[PDB]
Formats: sequence, C-alpha cells, structure tokens
Amino acid sequence: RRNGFPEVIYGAGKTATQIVGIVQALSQQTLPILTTRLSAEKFAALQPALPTAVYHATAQCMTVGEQPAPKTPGYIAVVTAGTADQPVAEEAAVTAETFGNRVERVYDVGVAGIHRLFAKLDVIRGARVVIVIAGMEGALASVVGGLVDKPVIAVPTSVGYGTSFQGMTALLTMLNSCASGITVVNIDNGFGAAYSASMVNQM
Amino acid sequence: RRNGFPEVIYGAGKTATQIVGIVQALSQTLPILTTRLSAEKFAALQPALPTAVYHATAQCMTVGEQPAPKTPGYIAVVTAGTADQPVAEEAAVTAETFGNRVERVYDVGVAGIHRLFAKLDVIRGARVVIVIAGMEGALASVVGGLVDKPVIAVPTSVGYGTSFQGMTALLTMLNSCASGITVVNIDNGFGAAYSASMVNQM
Amino acid sequence: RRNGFPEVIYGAGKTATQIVGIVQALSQQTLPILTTRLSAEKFAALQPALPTAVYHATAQCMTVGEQPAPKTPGYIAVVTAGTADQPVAEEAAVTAETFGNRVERVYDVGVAGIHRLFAKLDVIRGARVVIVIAGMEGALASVVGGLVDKPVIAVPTSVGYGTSFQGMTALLTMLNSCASGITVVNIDNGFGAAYSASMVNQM
Amino acid sequence: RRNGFPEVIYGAGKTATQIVGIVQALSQTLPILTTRLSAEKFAALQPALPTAVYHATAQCMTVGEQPAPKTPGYIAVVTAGTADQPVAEEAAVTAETFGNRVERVYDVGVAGIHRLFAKLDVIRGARVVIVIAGMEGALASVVGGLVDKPVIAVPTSVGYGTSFQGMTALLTMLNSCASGITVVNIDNGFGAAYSASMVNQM
Amino acid sequence: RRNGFPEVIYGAGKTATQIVGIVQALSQQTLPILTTRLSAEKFAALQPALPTAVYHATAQCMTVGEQPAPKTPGYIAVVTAGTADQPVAEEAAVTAETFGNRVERVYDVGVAGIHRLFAKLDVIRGARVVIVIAGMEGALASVVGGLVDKPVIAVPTSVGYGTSFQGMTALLTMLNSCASGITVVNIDNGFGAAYSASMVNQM
Amino acid sequence: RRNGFPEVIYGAGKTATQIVGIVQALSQTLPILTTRLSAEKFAALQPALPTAVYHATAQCMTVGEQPAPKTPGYIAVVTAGTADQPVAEEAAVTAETFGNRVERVYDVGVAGIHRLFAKLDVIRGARVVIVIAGMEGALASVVGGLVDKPVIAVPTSVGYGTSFQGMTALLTMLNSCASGITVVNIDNGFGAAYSASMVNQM
Amino acid sequence: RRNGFPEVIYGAGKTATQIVGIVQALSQTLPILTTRLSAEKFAALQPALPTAVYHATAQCMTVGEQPAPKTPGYIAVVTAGTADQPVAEEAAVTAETFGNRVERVYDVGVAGIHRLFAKLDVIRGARVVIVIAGMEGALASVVGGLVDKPVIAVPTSVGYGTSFQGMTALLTMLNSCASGITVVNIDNGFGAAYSASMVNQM
Amino acid sequence: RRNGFPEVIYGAGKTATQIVGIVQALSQQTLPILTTRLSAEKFAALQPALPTAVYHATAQCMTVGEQPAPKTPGYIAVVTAGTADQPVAEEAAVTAETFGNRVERVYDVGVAGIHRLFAKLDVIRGARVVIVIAGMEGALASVVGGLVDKPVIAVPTSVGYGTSFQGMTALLTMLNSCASGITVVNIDNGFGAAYSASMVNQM
Ligand SMILES: [Mg+2]
Ligand SMILES: [Mg+2]
Ligand SMILES: [Mg+2]
Ligand SMILES: [Mg+2]
Ligand SMILES: [Zn+2]
Ligand SMILES: [Zn+2]
Ligand SMILES: [Zn+2]
Ligand SMILES: [Zn+2]
Repeated sequence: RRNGFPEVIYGAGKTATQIVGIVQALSQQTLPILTTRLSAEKFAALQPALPTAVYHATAQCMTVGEQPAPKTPGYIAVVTAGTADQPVAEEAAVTAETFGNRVERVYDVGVAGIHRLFAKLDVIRGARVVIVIAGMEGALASVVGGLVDKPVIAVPTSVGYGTSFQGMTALLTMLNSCASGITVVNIDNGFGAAYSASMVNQM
Repeated sequence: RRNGFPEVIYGAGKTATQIVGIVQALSQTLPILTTRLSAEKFAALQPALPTAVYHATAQCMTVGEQPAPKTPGYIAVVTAGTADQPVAEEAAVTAETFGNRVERVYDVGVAGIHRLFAKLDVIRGARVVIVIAGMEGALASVVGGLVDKPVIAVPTSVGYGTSFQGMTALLTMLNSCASGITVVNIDNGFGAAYSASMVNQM
Repeated sequence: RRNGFPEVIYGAGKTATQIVGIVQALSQQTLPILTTRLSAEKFAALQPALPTAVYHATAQCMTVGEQPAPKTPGYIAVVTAGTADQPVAEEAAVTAETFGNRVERVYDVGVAGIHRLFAKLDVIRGARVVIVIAGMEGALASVVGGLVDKPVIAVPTSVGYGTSFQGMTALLTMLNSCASGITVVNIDNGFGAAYSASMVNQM
Repeated sequence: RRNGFPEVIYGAGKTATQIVGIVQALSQTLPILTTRLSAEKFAALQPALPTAVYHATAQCMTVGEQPAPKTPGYIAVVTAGTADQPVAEEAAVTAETFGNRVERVYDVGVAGIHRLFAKLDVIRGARVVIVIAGMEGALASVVGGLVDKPVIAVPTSVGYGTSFQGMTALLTMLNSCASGITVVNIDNGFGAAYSASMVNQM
Repeated sequence: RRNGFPEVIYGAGKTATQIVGIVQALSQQTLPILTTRLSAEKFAALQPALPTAVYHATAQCMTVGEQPAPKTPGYIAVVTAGTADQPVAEEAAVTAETFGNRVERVYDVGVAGIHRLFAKLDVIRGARVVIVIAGMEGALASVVGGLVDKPVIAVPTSVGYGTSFQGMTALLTMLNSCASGITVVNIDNGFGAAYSASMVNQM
Repeated sequence: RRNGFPEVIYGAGKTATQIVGIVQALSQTLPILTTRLSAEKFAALQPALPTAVYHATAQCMTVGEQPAPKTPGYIAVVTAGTADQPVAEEAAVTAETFGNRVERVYDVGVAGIHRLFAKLDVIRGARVVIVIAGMEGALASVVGGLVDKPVIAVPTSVGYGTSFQGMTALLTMLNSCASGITVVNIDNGFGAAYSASMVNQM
Repeated sequence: RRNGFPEVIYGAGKTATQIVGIVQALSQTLPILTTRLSAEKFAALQPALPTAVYHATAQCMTVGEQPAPKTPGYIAVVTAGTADQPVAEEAAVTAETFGNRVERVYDVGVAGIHRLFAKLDVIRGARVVIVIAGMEGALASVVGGLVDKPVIAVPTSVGYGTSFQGMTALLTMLNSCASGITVVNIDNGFGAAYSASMVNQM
Repeated sequence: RRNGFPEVIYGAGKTATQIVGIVQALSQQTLPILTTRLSAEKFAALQPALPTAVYHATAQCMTVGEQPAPKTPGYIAVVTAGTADQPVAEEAAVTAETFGNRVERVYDVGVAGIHRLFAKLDVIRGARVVIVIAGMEGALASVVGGLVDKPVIAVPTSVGYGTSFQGMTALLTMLNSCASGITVVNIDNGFGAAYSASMVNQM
C-alpha cells in the first residue's frame, strides 16, 4: 500500500513516549511523519527526543522530516469565517502541506463583512480544491459553494455560543447548503478534509 | 382598542363555520385578516362572506378594503427561493393589510448571489427588511451584514432531510443576531410582518 | 459606512493586549468604543493601559469614552424575570446606553409574582422598544408581549436547572409566544438585542 | 376493587368490536369511561351499546349514569385557547365521571390576560386547578403563581413549527413546578383529571 | 397572602451574606424559614451568624426555627429507587417536614430487587401522598403508581450514566407511565414535589 | 450454508412481485420467513404462492412447514399490553419458525403487576425471555430483576405524545442492562427472536 | 456560463406546469436534468415535452441527449441494499448526465460482506467512489478504509425505528472521515454526483 | 437465590470504607467478589485493608478471591475497534473471567484496517458469545454480526470527538445493524454485557 502518503499518528490517545517509539520505527525515511491533535505540553515532553521536529502550536500538529517539494502544481485554498476557526484551519493547512500540496490561506472572510471574501475571490476561484472552515454561523460554505465551480469541502468547528450546540448547527447548515458542490466532514476534522482534498488535488 | 391594529383570525385550527361567526360578529373594525386559511376552507366560506378576498399563495383572507400606507417608507420582503414564496406572501399580505408599503425582492438566494446585489439598493432603501429562507437559511446572514436597518428573519419549513422542518434554517439565523438580525418562529410570516409594521410606523 | 454606531469589540476571543491595540487605533475620536464579553481578570490586565476606561462588572463590558447625550428622546425598557438574568440584562442595557439610547431598567418582575410586573407596567408601556430577558421559565415574554403594543425583543438566558437545557427551553418558549409582536435573538445575546433595539428606537 | 374508581378503557388502539367485548363483559361496575374514541368508531359502536353517550369534543364515551358529586368543592379546568378545548373536555368529562363538580374556565390565555383576571375568583375557589395550554404553555406559570391550591398542568400538541408536538409547552410548564405546579404528559387530559379527582376527594 | 406556608429562600443564587439579611428580616416569628440548594461551604460562611440554625447536609437545606407540630395527621411517603437518590429525596423530606407534614422515608426499594419495595408496601399505601424519586431507570414510579390509589408525584433525578442524559430519560419515563395517577415535576426538583405534596396532604 | 438458519425476507420495502421472485428462486431451503408483510401485499401474493401461511397480527408469512423444536427448553415472550401484541407475535412466529418452543405470556404490564406474578413460574422456567413493552418500557426492568436467564427487551412504537415513537421505552430498557437485560431496536421483534433462538439452541 | 455544467431543475416543490415553463425557456443549454420528479408529475408533463426521458427508479427526467464521457476514468456507485437503489440511481443518472462513465456496484452491504470483496477490483479502479447506505451506514467505513480514492458517502432515509429518517447513517458516516470519506445530506444522490463529477473530470 | 454468580459491588457511589464493610461481610467464602467502577485513588484508600485484593487499573475493577476454574469449556470473545475501547473492554473481560468464563481478547481490529479483523476471525468465530466494543464509528458490530452466527452483544463507548455525542452515535449505529443477531446494552456498560454473555456461555 504505497499510496505515497506520509505516515500519520493520531496523538490524542498516544502518550509522549508512545509517539517517540512509533516515530523512530518509521524513521526509515519512509516519508515525512505527521502527528495530529498533539497538546502543547505533550510536545514539551517529546522535544528532547526529536530535536529535528517542528511543532505547529495553533494546529497542534507535529511534523518530523521535510517533504521534498509539492507533488502537484495546483493548490488548495483554506477559507475561514473568523479567527476562532484558526486552530482547525491550521490543522487542515499543515496536513495538506505535509501531504505535498501547496496551500493558500484565506482567513477571516466571514459573511458579516463580505467584501473581505470578495477581495480574495480570485485566490479562492483559482484553487483546485477549497476547504471552508466555519463555526458560529457557518453560512460561508453556502456562499463559497455558490461562487466557485470547484470541489468544496466544509469543516464545521465547535467554537460555540448558546445554540451553536458545539458545532452541530454549523454541521447541519453545511449539509443543507442550497449551493451544490459542497461536501462535509465531522466537527473539527480539519485533518480529514485535507486528506480528502489532497487526494482530489493530486489526480 | 383603536390603536390602529386590524383584527386577526388564525384559521389553521378554526372551522369554516366558526370563521364566519367570528367575522360576522366583528363586522360591527375596519379590515379583518385571517391566516393559514386553506383553499378548500375559502370555497366553503365565499357564499357567506361576499366582500372577501382570498390570497391563494399566502393562504390569507381579507374582509374590508386594504388601507393606504400610513407611512412614506416601505418594508422589503426578501426571499431566498421560489419555495419560500408562500410564507413570503403571508408576510407581505399582512404588512400591506397593516398599512405598509411592501417591496418584494424574491428569489435571490446565495446559490446565485449576484441576483441579491442587483436588488441591493432596493433593500437598503427599506426601513425594515424581512428575510425569508429555508434549507440553510444563509440569506439572513448575508443581508444582515449588508444593511443598517432592522432585519427580521423568518425560517421556513421547506427543504429535505436534515432541514428538520426548518430547524437548521432557524438555528442558522439565530447564530447571526449580533449583526442586527432578529428571528421569529418557523413559517411565521405573520409574526414578522406584525413586528415589521410596528417598527415601520414609528 | 458612517452609521453613527460606536465601534464594538468582541473581547471573548481577543487578548488583553490585542484589545489595547484596537482601542488606541480607534482612539481617533471616531466615537465611543464598547467591548463585550470581557472577563474581570482580562480587564485587570488592561486597566493600567486605559486608565480612562469604565468596566461594567455584571455586564462584563468595557466602554472607553463617553457618548455625548442620548441621540433620541424615546427610551428602551430592559425587563428581566429574575436576578439570574442580571448579567445579560446589563450587557443589553450597557450596549443600548453606549449606542445613545436612554434605558429604563425593570428588573425582577417574573410571573411567579406578577404584581411586580403590573407595578412597573406604565414604565414598560411607555418605552419605544422593550427587551425581555428571561431564563428558567421565560414565559415573561409572552405576558409582556400580550400587554404592550410596541416591539418586543426577547433574549433567552442560559441560567438553567435540569430540563432548562442551557437556555434552549427559554428560546423555544419565546419563539412560540401566543402573543404576537415578539422577536427573538440567540441565547445570552444581550448585545444583539440592544443593537436591534437601538436601530428601532432611533428612527 | 370497590375503591370508588370507575373502569377506564383506552380506545385509541382498541378496535370497535374489542371495545364492545370489554364493555359487554364489564356490564356485570357502575360507570365505564372510554377515552380517545374516534367519531367513526362510535358510529360503529352505537347500535350495539344503546345506553352509551358520546362526547364529541372530548372524544370520550360513557356507559352508565354519571354520579353526583361526592364532594362539595369543585375542580376548575382552565384553558389557554379554543384549540386546547378537546383535551380540556377530555379532562372535564373524566372529572365529572369520577364524581367531581367541574368548573370550565376557557379561552383565557396570556395573549389577552385580562380575561384570566375576570375569572380569577372562580379559579381561586377551586380545590384543584387543571391548566391546559399549548404553544408556549405560559398559562400554567401565571396560574401557579396566583393560586395556593394544587395545579396540574397539561401540555397540548396543538401548535405549529417549533411547538414540537407539544414539547415546548411541556418543558415550559416543567420549568415552573416550584410554584405549586405538577405536570402530566402531552394531551393527557385523562391523567390530569385522574389525579385531580384523587386530590379533590380527600 | 397568609397561606400558612413557611418562608422559602432559594440559596442557589443568593450569597451567604445576602441570605442572612433576609433571615433576620423574616425573624419576626412569621413562621420557620427554609433555605434550599445551600452549599456546605456557604453554610459554613453563615453559621457564626445564625447559631440556632440547622443544616441538612445531604438535602443541602437549612431551617431556622422549629415548626410547632405537624399541621395534619396524615403523612407523606418519600420513596427512592437507589442511594444516589438520597440528596433530592432528603430535600423533599426536609421541605415537607418544614411545611408541617409527617414524612415516612422509604429508601432503596428500586425494582432491581422488588421484594424490598413489597416489604414496605403497607407504609407506602398508608400515605396520603407519595413522592417517588428515581434516576438511572426511574421505572419505580410506574410500579408504585400501579400499586397505590393515592396521588403520586414523581421526581426525576440527574444521577446519570451514559444514555441517562442527566435525568432526561427518567423524566420521559415518568411522563409516559402506563399506571395512571402519577404527576411529574422537573429534574431534581424535590422541593417542588414536597410543596405540591404538602398542599395535597393538608386539605 | 446448512447452519440451520432459515432464509429471511424483509418485505417492508420489497414489492409483492419481487417477493414472489425471491421466494420462487429460493424454493430450490426448507422454511422461508417474510417479515413486515402488509395484509394487502399478501392478498396480491396468495394466488402465486399457494403453500404459504399468513400470520395476520404478526404481519409475517411462512412458506414451508414449521419444524419441530430442536431443543427441549422453551422461549417465553412476555408483553406489557394488548397493543404490544403485533410485534410480540412477530417475535413468536420467528422463534417458532427457527425451531423453538414459544410460551406466550401476554398483557402483564406493571399497571397491574399481580398478573405478572401469576405467570412468574412460566417465565422463570424459560431458557430465554423476550420482553415486549411500549410507553414507559418499565416491564423489562421488573422481569430482568426477577429471573436469572438472558432477557432480550424489545421497545415498541405504540404510545402517545412523549413516547417519541418508542424512544422512551428504548432508553428506559437501556438503563437496566446491568440486571441481565439486553436490548434490540424499536419494534424489532424479529431481531430479538433471532438472538433468542441462537441462545436457546446451545 | 459555458463551464460544462448542464442546467438542473429541482422538481420536488415545482409544479408540473412550472417545470415546462423552465424547460421551454431553457431550450434556447445542451442537456437539462430534473430531480425528485414524481411519476405522476411526468405523466402530466410528457405530452408537452416529447423529447424527454424519465428514469423511474431515479425519479429523474432528462431532456436532450446524454453526452459521451469526457474523461477515460469512471465513477463507481456502491450501494448497501436494494432499498438504497432509488437514490443510487439518482446519483448514477446525474453522473452520466454530467458526462462521466458510471459503474454500478449494487447490494453489497456488510450483512454479507463477501459480496463487496467480489467487486473490490471494480471499486478500486474508480477515480471516485460514491457509497450509498441506510440503516447503520456502516458500508461507507468499510469502503473508505479499502480504497485510496476520494469517497463521497450518501446516507439514505430508508430504515425503521431509530434510523431517524437517515440520521443514524449520516452520523455513522460522519464518524469516519479521517479515512478519506466525505459526506452529503440525507438522500442527496444529486449532490454527491455533482461533487464526484467535478473530482472525476480533473 | 444461589445462581452461582459472584457478588458484585458497584463502587461508583460507595466510599472506600463502605466497600470494605461489604467485602468483609461477604468474606464468608460465598464466592469471589467483583467491584466495578472503582477509581484508582479509591483503591489506594482500600488496599491496606484488603492486601489479598487485585486491582485492574484499565478496567477500574477490583476482585478479592480467585474463582477456582472456568465453569464451562466455551469462551467469550471481547472484540474492540480501537485502543480507546480498552477500559470498558477490560471491564467486560474482567467481569466475564470473574464469573467463571474463559475470555479471548481480540483488540484493535476496527474497520479502518479490516485485515486485522480477518486475521483474528477464526478466534472470533470459535467463541460461544462475542462482545463487540466500539466508539467513534462503532460500525464494527455490524461487520462482526454479519460474519458470525453466534450471539453478539454490542457495547457502545463514550470515547467521542465532535458528533460522537458521548457514545450516542455508536449506540444508534449498533441498534440499527443491518446484520441480525446483535443485541445491545447501554453506553460504557461493559459489566452488563459480560453479565449477559456469561449467562449465555454457561447453559
Ligand atoms: Mg447591520
Ligand atoms: Mg402557589
Ligand atoms: Mg438477573
Ligand atoms: Mg483511504
Ligand atoms: Zn440559501
Ligand atoms: Zn399562551
Ligand atoms: Zn409499562
Ligand atoms: Zn449496512
């Protein structure tokens, strides 16, 4: 199963020592190695062991090794509604770049001020895949889906106030988009979106 | 009493004979509005109330002559899709019956959003904006951020699957009230127009 | 976009330093500046920098600058069912006064003792807009809506016991009011209600 | 046995023939009450049980003569709207069948609350109060705070949109039990009257 | 409004000082005074001020004054399914005794072992009102309701595991009791049940 | 293959012609069971499959002769009310078709619980107990605590209001599995009997 | 405009006359697809649009000739059961109308999983895989882990009891997106094929 | 009621002293004694008193005494989807072994990599009862149910991310299994599954 994909470790349930055991075993230059959902403290416990490792604080991700160069010319656009979407957005962007994709970040363009979205519309329309990340309202996916004729993958986030229902509302909003060409992943699953986006980008 | 408001009958649960009794008793008020009045129920009603007008799409019935606008400004009724039109007309007929000029801005949902910008001057020129949308109710958020007038958003129960009979649109519109948006219950085109009329006539 | 509205900062996601940067940039006497959802500790970190700032503890709001005088004669009435509604009520009242409205506070008139509501009925009926704030039961909006012929904006609060469902029950109760002329915002969104109320009051 | 309580048949799921079998077998008890009995099912039943009375609005059927009140005091059945009347009559017919005087206080919902104060003396004079309401069920809270007698609140499934088939009214009434209010299931006019009768006849 | 009921203070939202102010104001021998939902720490802050006060730890209630004697001969039976129901059961029992009722405690008779319920059936059937308190399953109300021909008031508790949904399941179970003569209050509202039970007991 | 289990057809979504095609193709297995088969669909089916038996209450259809019990012990099917009988018969017909002796213990819900104790020896003598209940599903908890044999509980969708189409009974039965109870989906009388048969024939 | 995509009409809420108006106006585009078109509505439509083809199972209607595949690769439409076939055909007809070769892999749900392995080479050879499943939607998880191509999963509303009109399948499929799976709304066979076509034609 | 079952103590609500009182009372060699849902700290408070007791950290269970030998030849298979299922899996396995069953552990065979499940299929098919334990997706029960013709008892776990809804999704997935012969218990109830499995295994 040499799909060319880097090795991925889900560090939510793994200990800081348990992770080190996997990384040194996969340090046979198989590929670069991505570790997701890695707490900042858990990286502190790991850094003396892997001094050549890079931690992405906001994304809570850790990469060891450097992917050589983008595998494909096309890029993925990661679009977010607000600043509260920065963590899972960064998780999606770090995953896509680790998987060999160029990534264009289009942050803070929610529909409360829509000129910000129109200012960066040429960048979004030029992508081969667009990942839309939004919470509170999450209506941005429907607006983006109606403005681009490229695959859109929508990520609901759990940044909630009141009836946000820990991201449930954003999830339902994305599933019921009037605009077609939108497809959805589970709440906060920025990694998964980038995994699917990367497959689409590299055909 | 004598505070301008016409009498309103909710005909969803009331029988066609009961409606005649309420209307015949109240013909001693100027206009009378009846909401959620099925097309069959109006057929059973028309021989008895000959001065009545039925609004097919709105499922509303008026007896008496509709007044002329008491206020210069108008109310804009903005709708996302063609499905959303029944409840839109229910709001628009109520607003006109309460003495407000109504501007209809229909079928401008965000699946094609250039249509909304084409009619943006009309919406910004309103004193109150009623936004009517189903499925993902995202039209309310876009309008709320583009105008600086009170917006009342109406979620509709038109949609399929996880629309949850309008719940998704209702929750979507509720998650954007900091932008000047306020919300009414699902399909409640009457209630929105009732509030819009109070705001419009200040 | 000179709507005359003061500048508003949502301090839930902003840091105490990040806020200071925005306030000093908007200290070009554009208008007074309101900051919402500002924790008491976060204000402590900010006060040495803005010594001319006023913190409203219960409202968790911060205003810098003083709006000159009410822009309109009419007033907004802020009506609450119980003492547990005081925080979001104060957030609504501080927002409306910062936006240039006179505000009349009618607190603790829930329907468990309804004479208290009738005692202050002349004050509520005299308003141009009424904001009703209630949790636990939230039936007060339907009672107020049936007693006034002016716009009512209902705010559900998340002060819950058991089946209160963190304010969901109060939200559903307000949406299904038998009394007409009621309009609703999301849970705890006292700011938003005052924003809509202010637009109605100043026509 | 011989504890005063009449026999009760739930006719919602039972067939019109099965009901005759249960009634004909039990005509060896004094009165017999049957609840949720459709109008069509009574037509199929009337030639067989000639001594039976159907209560159209209540969808109830009694065989045998209704007793006279065993207790001086009465039960008050308070309702918010005209829609709420079917389940109100279901409770009132049950309460009368169980030997209680019933006082009907109908159509006093809080959309016009002066109507409730007009009938306040009648409600306070009851020994038990049954409150019946739909939509926002807010009538139960107002009554619970105004009387110092047990209140049993019945949520009804009449309403539209987010009424959730009576859930909103049920939750609203449940959030006010500290005031002397107790709650039964949606549309359960029988159950409320069954409890009210036990309380009334102490 | 001299209903003869003692004064009741809901101490969930009141401070330990705020409570002392109310108690000394109502210390005009109006009646005994009950305080509900009073944390153990909050009572520690209050006890130096009211040395003649009694705290009921499990019930989290505080009574000052002693009601003279039961107002009525009849008693209320407080029935619980398990030991986890002891707090709200005690809140109901302390409220009923403070309101002038004799109370018979029938604890730990859940239907997992039903002989325990049958052992105390004569006590339960002899009551004038029965309060049934149950969580996890809450099926005990339907069993009790089918065994007694006296008013049953059912209290759902929020002692939950998994699908218990913080007492929602027990609440729905009680509302749908096949046995008639059952009436329901909100989750954990042992006070409210005793308030309604006391009115029924004293007719 | 040849593991004793008869072939099973789910006829809820399958057409009356499609069923004949599946049955006619499989008549090359010993018995064939078809579940959720409407009464009208069997009328359209009977001229084509003349060796078939319809079980009206169970809405099941068997082709082929029902085997004799392969095991001495029996399965007990315990039901709370008369409404619960259709899904009870669906389970009982499946269990008999799979070669198990079935003992029916019907209408013993806890509204009158002496009835259950009258039949307690029969239930304790079973090797597996299937409990079928709606509304509050409390019968499963009482049985689970009284017998020391596997209990499989079936929630039914019969009930009104907050029954939530059987959700309340399902959750009630799920909150008592520590007592030896296990649960299947709402109305799934087949699934319970399928598991009971595997347990009974050990 | 001129971006390859055919015009799409949602005929669920639109009337049979309104559809003719939209189609007759747009016959000035190459193909036109109409979704959720009832069989009765097509009968009322056929005398007016004689060049139209109805796809009974898919409830779709095409006017104009279906193009030939613009791309070598094909899309695989994988389904769990025979019930799932209508929405599967809705996706497959859309995909073929958008110019993609479609490979149908039907009735391979995990109740018998050898069937899926029999057709595993066909699925792995696709460029995009659409998985269609109801009840427990577990087929999407198995496929997502076996192929290294984009998988779009469609939950269907076919099922009984706690299926919750497809919610259980939707949530099940959403809990496995880390494996290369992406999800659309319940019954939304069109939406999946719309996205699959964009991915397939890169 | 000499069913031969060991005595079981639910230590979630019992104190460390309260447990010691029950164990010494049941130390009349009635059988071995199992204690479930026992926190690691609560065992520390208990160990000086029962020095012959065995704590199962992952299972959070405590057994005192040693069951003599398996009561039946047949074994129960405990199958899990991921490592996050290890706690309730161990609770089920420790309960079944304490009740006198041989237990075969088949861990980490979720359908994200299904060859792992096929590698151990002979072990699973050889069982007399299979307990399937899964969260996140919980689709493994339907796959196992369709592969074995023996009783399957499915346990949903509350190891959740986003829309996992604290195990609700896994519970609904298991109840709606297309594969027949599956039966379900409440969330995290590994004990209950083993209790039912043990009865089936020992016929
Ligand atoms: Mg605005
Ligand atoms: Mg009272
Ligand atoms: Mg047992
Ligand atoms: Mg993959
Ligand atoms: Zn839209
Ligand atoms: Zn009302
Ligand atoms: Zn029952
Ligand atoms: Zn399946």
